[PDB]
Amino acid sequence: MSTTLAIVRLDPGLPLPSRAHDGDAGVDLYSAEDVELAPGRRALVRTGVAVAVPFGMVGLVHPRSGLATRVGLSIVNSPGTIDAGYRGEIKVALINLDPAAPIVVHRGDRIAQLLVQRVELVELVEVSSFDEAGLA
Amino acid sequence: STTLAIVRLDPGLPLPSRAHDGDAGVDLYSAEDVELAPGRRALVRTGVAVAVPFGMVGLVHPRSGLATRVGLSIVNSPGTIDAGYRGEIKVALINLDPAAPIVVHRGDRIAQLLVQRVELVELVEVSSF
Amino acid sequence: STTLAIVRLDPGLPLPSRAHDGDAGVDLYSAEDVELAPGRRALVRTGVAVAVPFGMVGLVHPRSGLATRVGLSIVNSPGTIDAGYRGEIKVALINLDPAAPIVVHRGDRIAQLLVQRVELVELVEVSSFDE
Ligand SMILES: O=c1ccn([C@H]2C[C@H](O)[C@@H](COP(=O)(O)O)O2)c(=O)[nH]1
Ligand SMILES: O=c1ccn([C@H]2C[C@H](O)[C@@H](COP(=O)(O)O)O2)c(=O)[nH]1
Ligand SMILES: O=c1ccn([C@H]2C[C@H](O)[C@@H](COP(=O)(O)O)O2)c(=O)[nH]1
Ligand SMILES: [Mg+2]
Ligand SMILES: [Mg+2]
Ligand SMILES: [Mg+2]
Repeated sequence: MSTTLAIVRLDPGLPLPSRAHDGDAGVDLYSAEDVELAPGRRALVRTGVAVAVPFGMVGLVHPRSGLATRVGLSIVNSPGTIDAGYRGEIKVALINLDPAAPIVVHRGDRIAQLLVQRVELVELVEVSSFDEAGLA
Repeated sequence: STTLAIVRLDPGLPLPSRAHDGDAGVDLYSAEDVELAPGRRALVRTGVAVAVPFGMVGLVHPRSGLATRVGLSIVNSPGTIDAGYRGEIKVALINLDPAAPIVVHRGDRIAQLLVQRVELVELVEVSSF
Repeated sequence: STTLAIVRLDPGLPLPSRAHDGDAGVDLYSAEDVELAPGRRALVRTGVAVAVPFGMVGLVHPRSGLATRVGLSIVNSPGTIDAGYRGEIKVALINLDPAAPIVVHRGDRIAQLLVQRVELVELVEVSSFDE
């Protein structure tokens, strides 16, 4: 039993991200733009949404496993980390890892998936050494 | 104390195991021999299928030794295994080295599998932040 | 509300810190000056070691700004830091740009460290799944 995730469609022309099956970890995010990535090239692509990740959680942006195999699409900073206080637009750093074939992304194509998990907001405690702290 | 049910689709590989008690992952083996030229990728079978419980997610992470040593990565890292998936775990291996091919043989440890809780949030559209 | 024991192996770097209260990671610093030629990688010392609690995992993620602006990535992203690991955290940086080098300085923020719970699942072999 979870909470909600407040989401804004900055681009009202794209579908609302949704969970394709009940247990699926992620919701698909769409591209708000048309872009062509030549081999080895990247772009920062707008998804047309902003979210409010709850305090104590994190949003995580993962690549889609299909396009990964089929054409080599990946995310430079995978997993992209969406902090709880971030209210800006989610943008995805796509990259074409194929050596030869460009990748054409159309507005409205699914380009990544977004997960939400709890994160432990640890307090760091400096210790002189693991030995002196009893942590061998 | 959670159990992960697992099928050895390939009975000739060892069962994945957790090498030390608190290690986050269990290592997955390759069921095949593959050779990756610089910059090339392959979808490699592990020989196993799993049953990620509802409320959880399976995560396929690259191994650090091979990453540094030969440039071995995973295109879709972290590879996401949904609770509903009962097919074979396949690893989208890639050679990020510019010049040296990567050899993988059957039986090699090619990735690690983590299981975590996931928050199955209900998206609610709102006007603005 | 967890704590994380950390050692500064390199005493001349700032202790990692959490920039804003709910931010998922603490940024890790390079202990070294390296130039990464296009497509090339390097194992970069961060100057710290940690004791990830039992039942948890430390995760090393790339920084998003550097990822776009220059193509800096991490080959084993997300880097997996096991609870029993007491060595130095090292980051496997890789310049995924086709043409421009990346200069990394000592003191630059080069990755972030998240700590999450992990399910230390007991693998149990079955003949088949229930259909
Ligand atoms: O490293 C991986 C990642 C995913 N999958 C399988 C399991 C997922 O539930 C399904 C994902 O398909 P997508 O909807 O992301 O394309 O594929 C794998 O075998 N290995
Ligand atoms: O895939 C990503 C990753 C991050 N960010 C946004 C949200 C983060 O909370 C913020 C700052 O990123 P960093 O400087 O921490 O890496 O950028 C994205 O839009 N997409
Ligand atoms: O980014 C990383 C990833 C791993 N390690 C260390 C810690 C791990 O516990 C150990 C084992 O590596 P793996 O094969 O589990 O990834 O290497 C690092 O210093 N940095
Ligand atoms: Mg999916
Ligand atoms: Mg290990
Ligand atoms: Mg940050």
